[PDB]
Amino acid sequence: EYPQFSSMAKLKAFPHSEDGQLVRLLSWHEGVGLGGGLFKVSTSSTATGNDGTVVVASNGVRLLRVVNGPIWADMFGALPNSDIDSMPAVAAAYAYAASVNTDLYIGVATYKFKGSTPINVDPSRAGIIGYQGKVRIDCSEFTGSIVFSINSSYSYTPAAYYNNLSPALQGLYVFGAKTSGVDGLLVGRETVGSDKSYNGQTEVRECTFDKFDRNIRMGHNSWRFVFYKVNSLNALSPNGILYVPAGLDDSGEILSFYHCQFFDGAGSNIRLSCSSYTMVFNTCSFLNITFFVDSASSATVTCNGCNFANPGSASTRRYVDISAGHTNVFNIIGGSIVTNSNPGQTQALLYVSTDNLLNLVGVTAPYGGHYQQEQELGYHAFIGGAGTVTTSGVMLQLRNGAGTCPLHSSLSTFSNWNFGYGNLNAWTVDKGTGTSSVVEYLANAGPKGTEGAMRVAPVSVGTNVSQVQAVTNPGMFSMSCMVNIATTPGNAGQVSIGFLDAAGNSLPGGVSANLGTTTGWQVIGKNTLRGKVPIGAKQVRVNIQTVAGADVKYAYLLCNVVKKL
Amino acid sequence: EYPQFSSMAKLKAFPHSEDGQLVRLLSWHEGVGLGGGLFKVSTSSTATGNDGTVVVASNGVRLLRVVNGPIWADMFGALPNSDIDSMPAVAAAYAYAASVNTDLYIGVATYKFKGSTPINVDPSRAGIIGYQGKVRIDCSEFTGSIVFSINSSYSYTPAAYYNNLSPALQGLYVFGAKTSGVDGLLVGRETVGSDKSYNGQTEVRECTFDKFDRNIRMGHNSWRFVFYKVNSLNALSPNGILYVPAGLDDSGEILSFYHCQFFDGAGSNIRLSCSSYTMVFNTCSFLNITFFVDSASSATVTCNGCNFANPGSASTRRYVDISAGHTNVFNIIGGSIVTNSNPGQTQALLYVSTDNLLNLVGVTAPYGGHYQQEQELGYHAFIGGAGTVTTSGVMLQLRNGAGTCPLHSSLSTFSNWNFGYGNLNAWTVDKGTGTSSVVEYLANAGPKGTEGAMRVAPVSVGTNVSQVQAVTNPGMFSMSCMVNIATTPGNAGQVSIGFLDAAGNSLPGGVSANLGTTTGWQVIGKNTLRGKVPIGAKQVRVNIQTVAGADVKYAYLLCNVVK
Amino acid sequence: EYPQFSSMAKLKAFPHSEDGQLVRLLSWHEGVGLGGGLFKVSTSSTATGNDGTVVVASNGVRLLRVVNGPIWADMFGALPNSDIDSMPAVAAAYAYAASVNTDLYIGVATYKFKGSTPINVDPSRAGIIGYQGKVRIDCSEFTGSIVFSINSSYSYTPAAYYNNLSPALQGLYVFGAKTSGVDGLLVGRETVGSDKSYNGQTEVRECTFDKFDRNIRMGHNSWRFVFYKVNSLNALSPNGILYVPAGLDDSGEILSFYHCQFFDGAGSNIRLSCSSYTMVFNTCSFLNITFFVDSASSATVTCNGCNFANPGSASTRRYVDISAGHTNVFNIIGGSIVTNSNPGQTQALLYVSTDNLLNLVGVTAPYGGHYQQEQELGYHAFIGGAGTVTTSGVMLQLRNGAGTCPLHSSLSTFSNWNFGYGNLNAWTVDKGTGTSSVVEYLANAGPKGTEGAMRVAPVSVGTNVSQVQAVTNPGMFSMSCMVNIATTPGNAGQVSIGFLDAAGNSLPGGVSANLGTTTGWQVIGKNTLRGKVPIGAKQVRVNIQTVAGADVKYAYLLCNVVKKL
Ligand SMILES: CC(=O)OC[C@H]1O[C@@H](O[C@H]2[C@H](O)[C@@H](O)[C@@H](O[C@@H]3[C@@H](O)[C@H](O)O[C@H](CO)[C@H]3O)O[C@@H]2CO)[C@@H](O)[C@@H](O[C@H]2O[C@H](C(=O)O)[C@@H](O)[C@H](O)[C@H]2O)[C@@H]1O[C@@H]1O[C@H](CO)[C@@H](O)[C@H](O[C@H]2O[C@H](CO)[C@@H](O[C@@H]3O[C@H](CO)[C@@H](O)[C@H](O[C@H]4O[C@H](C(=O)O)[C@@H](O)[C@H](O)[C@H]4O)[C@@H]3O)[C@H](O)[C@H]2O)[C@H]1O
Ligand SMILES: CC(=O)OC[C@H]1O[C@@H](O[C@H]2[C@H](O)[C@@H](O)[C@@H](O[C@@H]3[C@@H](O)[C@H](O)O[C@H](CO)[C@H]3O)O[C@@H]2CO)[C@@H](O)[C@@H](O[C@H]2O[C@H](C(=O)O)[C@@H](O)[C@H](O)[C@H]2O)[C@@H]1O[C@@H]1O[C@H](CO)[C@@H](O)[C@H](O[C@H]2O[C@H](CO)[C@@H](O[C@@H]3O[C@H](CO)[C@@H](O)[C@H](O[C@H]4O[C@H](C(=O)O)[C@@H](O)[C@H](O)[C@H]4O)[C@@H]3O)[C@H](O)[C@H]2O)[C@H]1O
Ligand SMILES: O=C(O)[C@H]1O[C@H](O[C@@H]2[C@H](O)[C@H](O[C@H]3[C@H](O)[C@@H](O)[C@@H](O[C@@H]4[C@@H](O)[C@H](O)O[C@H](CO)[C@H]4O)O[C@@H]3CO)O[C@H](CO)[C@H]2O)[C@H](O)[C@@H](O)[C@@H]1O
Ligand SMILES: O=C(O)[C@H]1O[C@H](O[C@@H]2[C@H](O)[C@H](O[C@H]3[C@H](O)[C@@H](O)[C@@H](O[C@@H]4[C@@H](O)[C@H](O)O[C@H](CO)[C@H]4O)O[C@@H]3CO)O[C@H](CO)[C@H]2O)[C@H](O)[C@@H](O)[C@@H]1O
Ligand SMILES: O=C(O)[C@H]1O[C@H](O[C@@H]2[C@H](O)[C@H](O[C@H]3[C@H](O)[C@@H](O)[C@@H](O[C@@H]4[C@@H](O)[C@H](O)O[C@H](CO)[C@H]4O)O[C@@H]3CO)O[C@H](CO)[C@H]2O)[C@H](O)[C@@H](O)[C@@H]1O
Repeated sequence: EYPQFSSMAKLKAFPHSEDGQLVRLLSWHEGVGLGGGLFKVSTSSTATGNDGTVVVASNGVRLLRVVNGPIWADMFGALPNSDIDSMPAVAAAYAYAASVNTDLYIGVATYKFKGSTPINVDPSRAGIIGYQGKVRIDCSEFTGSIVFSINSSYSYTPAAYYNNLSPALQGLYVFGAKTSGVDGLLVGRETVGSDKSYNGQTEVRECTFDKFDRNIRMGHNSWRFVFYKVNSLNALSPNGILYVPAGLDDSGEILSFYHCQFFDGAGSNIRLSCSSYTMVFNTCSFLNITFFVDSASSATVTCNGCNFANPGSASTRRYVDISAGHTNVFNIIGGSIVTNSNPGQTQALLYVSTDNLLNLVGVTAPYGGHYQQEQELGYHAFIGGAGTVTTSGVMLQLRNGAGTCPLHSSLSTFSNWNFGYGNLNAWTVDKGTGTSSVVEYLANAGPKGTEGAMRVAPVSVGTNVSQVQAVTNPGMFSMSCMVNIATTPGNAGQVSIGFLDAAGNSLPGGVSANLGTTTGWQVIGKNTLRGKVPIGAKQVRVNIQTVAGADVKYAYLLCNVVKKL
Repeated sequence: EYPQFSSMAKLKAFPHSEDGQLVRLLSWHEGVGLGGGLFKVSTSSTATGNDGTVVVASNGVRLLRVVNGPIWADMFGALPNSDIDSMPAVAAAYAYAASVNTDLYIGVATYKFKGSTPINVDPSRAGIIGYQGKVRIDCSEFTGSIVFSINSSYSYTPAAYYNNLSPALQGLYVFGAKTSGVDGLLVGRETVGSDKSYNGQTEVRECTFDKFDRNIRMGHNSWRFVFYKVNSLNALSPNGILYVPAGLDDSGEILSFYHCQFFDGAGSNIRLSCSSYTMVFNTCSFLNITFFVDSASSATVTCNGCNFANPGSASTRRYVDISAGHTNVFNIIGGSIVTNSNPGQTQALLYVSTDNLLNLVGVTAPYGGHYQQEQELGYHAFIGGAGTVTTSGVMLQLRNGAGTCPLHSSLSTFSNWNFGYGNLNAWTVDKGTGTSSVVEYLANAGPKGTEGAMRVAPVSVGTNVSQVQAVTNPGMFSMSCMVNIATTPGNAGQVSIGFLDAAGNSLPGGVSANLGTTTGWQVIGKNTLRGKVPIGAKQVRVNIQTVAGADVKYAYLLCNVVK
Repeated sequence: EYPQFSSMAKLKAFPHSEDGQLVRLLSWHEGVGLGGGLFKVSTSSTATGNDGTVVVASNGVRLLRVVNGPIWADMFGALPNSDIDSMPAVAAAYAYAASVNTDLYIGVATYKFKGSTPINVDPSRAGIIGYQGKVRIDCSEFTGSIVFSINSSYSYTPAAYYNNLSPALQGLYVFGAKTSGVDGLLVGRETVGSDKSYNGQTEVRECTFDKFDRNIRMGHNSWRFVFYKVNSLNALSPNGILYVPAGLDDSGEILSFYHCQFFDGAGSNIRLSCSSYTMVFNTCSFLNITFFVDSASSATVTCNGCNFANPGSASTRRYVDISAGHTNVFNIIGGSIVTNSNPGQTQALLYVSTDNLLNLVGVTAPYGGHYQQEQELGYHAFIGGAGTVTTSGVMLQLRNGAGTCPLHSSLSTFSNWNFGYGNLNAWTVDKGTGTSSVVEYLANAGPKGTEGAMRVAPVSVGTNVSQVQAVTNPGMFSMSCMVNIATTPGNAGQVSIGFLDAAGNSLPGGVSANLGTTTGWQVIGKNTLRGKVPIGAKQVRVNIQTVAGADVKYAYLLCNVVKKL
């Protein structure tokens, strides 16, 4: 039987003398019953004392803890469900665990982290694991720059062998008080080191970061981190849900997020600003936040099976805003985009700026009666910006009673759709026998007063303006037009879309929209100019018919036939 | 030294009196050696006894277990490999574990769950973890409606912070005896609550559900659950592998399945019936089951890198059947579709109904000599239904010795391919010096007797029916025709496919099929009317020519150029 | 209180006699403090002793270890941080663990595996888990054929119930000394069994395999294994990073890799040679290695959100080489392709052979000034081989100052682009008034001397050779030409690309490249013949202008407009 000691204090005070003897510590703190274990006496060891796994008695004799498996924080005097600052004990336990390439467990309970000293996790040596349940790390009184950083101390080995073997952080709810200047998690390094830090294959999993300034911020050497079941919400910074600043060194390779939830920012968002940066999000959700991309160049974001939505929010914030730079690519593959009603969606929820690319694959474009994107764009479409959009396997909501809209200018079926030619070329104008009829291009005459429009004022007989383009099945389509009836003696006309085969035979599937009699700029086509491309179609023809005696302006004649583009 | 007690019974019987004293329980059950630990005496505590972590001695004094890490079921008297019902002890241990936001471990062994009382896991509080190995939960004698449900007790906090921190279920083989009315796992809530249940980020991993009525069924509040390495097999219900019923409240956001296996249903299948429901399957396999989607609208299922196959099965069941509703989308991206031989595949293995969409990306369409889809469709193609099919990066098996077939009517190269115009518009008819030979549209004369056909009976000189459409390289093509020869002297004629340049000159790569001399409706083109689109092609031409003395009906001239 | 014994030896030596008595083993090895636990005396057990969980005392009485949870290797006398061969104790502990369907833990430490006896993990019964941290399994002195194999003992059940419930291997750095004939991990069976082995749902996670002959090799029954955070590097075999040999039985269903890193092979690579084999790589990276696919038929590899790159390498090795077979499909969806500078990239980094297919989706094609692919291909393009390439949502680096290049021959905008017709068909020749100007096809006259070229030698007035093809928005393009000026009186001419709508109206977005005056074969178009397709474009026209008095050969006029119409 091994001699027994009821507390770490009693273990240290006893004049141990039997080299090699095993002794039992019953508890670190007297009367608690946690943090005990077996220790081997070594009278000759000169190992450094740490009051946890290497204990120096008052006579200098060492007691060396026998550990099997992970180090536990209570071995260093940490206590569960305590008001005392636990960060010193966790930091000391972590320093030791890292020194022997062993993970650190924190027993499930609540903890408070106070002070201002970050814990720097070295993923090549040891992770910190809340074990096991809903481990709560209250950092509301912490005043340092970052609570945790994760960054390797090695430039190559053994990081290339070890980072992947265990997570760097697991099982922790880490939260602040939205104090300015206190970030939650730094992924990588604050400043550029003299050598690189080999961080690839480091995992953060089953953690929540909440109520920091930036909850999660990428630093230098942020490459091939993976995140599983990570939640980030309710940060202070406009960029606080997840921030990738510009100018990072040795960063950007396949930052990966599996089933992560980025949400309820209450003004905080995701912003990717670093060039040459590649991120992959699988089955993630982006809720009540915007995903900004303003990298100078070469950002590639791939969202596979993700959701973008606004649950319970009246905000007109965008979902994805690729706003600057060139050669930036954003993929939405599968998943969903959900647009619950709000007082009026007055800007595009997706935006892709010049020289950038937004790709939609296998996803349904939503529609809602509250859509009012023309307030921003001048016309009724889902996506803004002068970049490029592609579609593959995209579904339109062709049976939505409120309507459907085209997705983007870059998918325009018809040439000179916005009268950007500065004339009516590409359009066939047929005034018929109306010699007094007038059809004219007008500059600064569209909805904004800054764009071209086509004015049609027929006399005696109606005027038809039309255009034909090649089309093929399979496909689905939606068109919107901006129309301003100045005067009309009745229904002012109709916009129609029809299909022909190669032989010129008219096919089923034609649709039309009456213009009515209401004056002023209005959207025509929402629940009328839409449908499926009929099998056998080889041409699509748009016709704008204006009746005799009417005076109507047309702008932004935007049809999209969605197919693989 | 801490005083020691050899059993929970002895711990409770002792007249504890020293407030604050630590004592050691050696074992819950006498002589077993499981479930012991340190306890702290509290003479003043009024905590409720649970015979596990809060023990009330016979004199009223409390003993409070010191726990570090998860709660274990043996702390409440559960025993491994016992014939006694373990569900009460696990349920009591779980109630406590959940009350202190701590997961519950069940030591690896076999357990019997009897009775009829489900365990309701609250993923915002605590999961149940089989630790660690092949933990066997025998529910063959359980008679309740569900074994496990998983549903948060919170509408927002702390669920928004906690659901993701640990799994709800891990490491368990949970099985029944296929008793009607006994389901395995309920994902969410049976009925609509007064407020919502915040379930997002809840995980089920490394579990098998087997031999229930419905193995896995979604309830209300089924949103952002994730499943990893979950197996579901051999259920009783036609919908028993995975069932998402219609009409769920607060459900449908990104239900996610990673490397899950849905298989060997022996009559049970997957069915998604809820509208506005979005599911993602990554490297899953669907084996010897059908994936049905009949949501009224707005289902989106994305299968990335999955396999659909029929290993060891003679069944002609479909693989994917999007059978009703509108605005339903099913994506197959990468992965594989495997069609082992059976006595005859008499219906299409993929089906997409009107107003729905089936997208194929980066996957190879298989072919097998046992394919007989015409028995359903009237004609030889891989996919059924009046919906829309798209392809991107799809490969055809052009060098499959048994043949190749077109994929879908919605990809038809040619106009009026099925004589659905009600006339021969879009088709060029040339008998040359056409006098006494017969070429006629016949209604209700095709393979099923309900569709149009074209009859040709030459006496004079042969007839050519032709059509040209634009095409571009690169591409792969396959055509099937339905042909009915009544009589002919020798070879009855040929169907040919040729390619032209922009100016109309013929290119290499043309193919043809002899009609032969067998009578009755037959498929022409399987291993003949297929190939790669030749370099320089800008037009594709189909030509049907019939010889003197033959009398032949033609129907369903279906070419697909994929790429 | 339970009687206590200080070592396994002392436990065995004692004359136990009281059936049912619980006794405490303090340590397996005297004085260490590891491997102890409670044992129950059993006078009725006739179980075979294993010196771990079933102990036979010197009088024959059995002592049955009370275990809760996994078996631990130290229960069988394994020791941490020891230079004794630990493989026998681990193997004995594993044999027992599998026999009771319980996983085996190895306490985190370093271990040496010597000898030549593999451990055959049965995933239907038990995994081996390094617990928990950077567990180091030194196999440098092991001389057997494989260190670990993973293969089920069952043909159906309970493998169909059990394989998925726990990993087969977790948390281990397993390494050799690059000895020929010693592989690290065999996935499945070495030879075909008479019955199948049901391996689906078996996981290997958080392991590194390093410095073996083949680090990871697929055997028979290799189906529905999943790998998470697995590293494979620095193998000896040319195929040693990951090898899937031809001829495997019962194999190929959805072999799945999540966030795995395949890298730094120093001559070792990935090779997929088995037919009817389907692999999925999600957020993996392939670094300083080639991914070879030479399956006879029906390989399907899907890479979602992966990176292919050459960090720190001067090697001109390919990234992906689909080199043989037919009906092989390789998908690159999202992620990145990175081509750091080297002395000159003289072959294509992607190659797809005849009858195979390489699909690019939502990824940016890189460009670098060191690109010299024409040394292999004859012309300046990114991808080699006579197979097919498709694009969907692909971005070109249109603003890269060094240039941009077309991707592949199969995406050629223009017909007879390589003069492979053996004539000048599809090209429109306009000599103007200069009738004696020479425009001719020349065989074996291109850059390699084995391909056709077009010689243009105008007299008096310049000659224009042109071609028009259909195009549509959305799109972007890059063209390269091989040009050989023999003689010229000045700037030899220019190549230009312009866009028209369906009605023949000219659009913005035209580009041109001067030929200059330097003689000899050169690439024209790198930073000139590129751009975005204008909205409303329905035709693209290339024109090659050669001035009077110039004598120029043209070859390989390769434009790619992505997506190709
Ligand atoms: C305004 C609007 O956009 O309406 C859409 C619905 O239109 C309906 O047609 C009517 C028109 O709106 C009316 O204006 C009028 O129009 C008539 C014209 O049609 C006619 O031509 O001319 C008439 C004049 O003479 C004119 O009056 O009447 C029509 C007919 O009534 C329907 O089309 C309806 O479809 C539904 O019903 C039809 C049918 O019975 O005919 C069925 O076929 C459909 O299956 C059925 O859906 C339209 O509803 C949308 O339908 C889409 C498919 O076409 C579907 O994709 C879409 O659902 C998506 O969007 C909703 C809202 O964003 C999502 O719902 C959310 O889901 C979340 C979970 O993911 C959940 O958390 C959300 O709850 C939160 O938010 C809600 C909320 O209000 O949004 C709150 O209530 C909660 O408190 C909060 O927690 C929410 O449920 C869904 O997931 C997504 O798929 C349908 O909206
Ligand atoms: C030669 C080369 O390819 O240059 C490309 C850059 O061209 C620049 O233009 C200049 C030309 O090169 C010059 O030739 C000349 O050209 C003139 C013409 O412009 C004019 O019209 O005609 C003249 C004829 O008379 C002609 O002389 O001058 C021009 C102008 O200066 C720029 O275009 C440059 O872009 C950058 O600057 C522009 C700008 O300010 O105008 C910005 O708009 C861009 O945003 C900015 O990038 C070109 O650089 C590339 O730009 C691409 C976008 O267009 C971008 O995608 C690409 O980056 C990719 O490739 C690099 C290299 O592979 C990747 O970088 C690596 O990233 C790794 C992590 O993923 C990292 O680990 C690597 O580091 C390791 O390896 C490196 C190494 O490179 O070997 C080692 O050094 C490290 O130690 C090691 O750790 C590496 O950083 C990047 O990730 C990927 O996205 C840009 O290279
Ligand atoms: O094939 C060769 O020529 C040589 O290949 C190996 O050489 C090793 C290789 O250069 C290794 O590169 C490291 C980087 O140093 C490290 O920064 C990290 O690089 C990533 C990069 O993959 C990605 O694109 O961008 C991220 C930043 O976003 C960047 O961090 O990992 C790679 C791969 O491990 O460095 C070691 C040490 O210098 C080299 O040894 C073979 O080992 C050589 O033998 C071989 O000659
Ligand atoms: O930006 C704003 O306007 C406000 O944003 C936050 O508000 C919180 C947000 O409304 C939160 O919504 C919860 C839902 O209550 C919950 O049902 C769940 O919603 C999912 C939904 O994402 C998906 O589309 O469909 C599933 C069902 O399939 C549905 O369950 O999650 C979301 C996100 O957490 O509710 C809380 C509590 O009411 C709101 O506070 C900010 O918190 C506000 O400050 C901000 O003003
Ligand atoms: O629906 C039916 O007709 C019958 O379905 C079940 O029958 C079971 C099924 O045939 C099961 O197949 C096993 C294979 O034996 C096994 O090799 C493995 O197959 C995979 C295959 O999915 C994939 O394509 O290729 C890999 C190799 O790369 C291959 O290993 O798994 C499947 C699915 O579990 O075998 C059992 C035992 O013979 C059958 O019982 C029902 O159980 C029957 O009741 C039903 O009649």
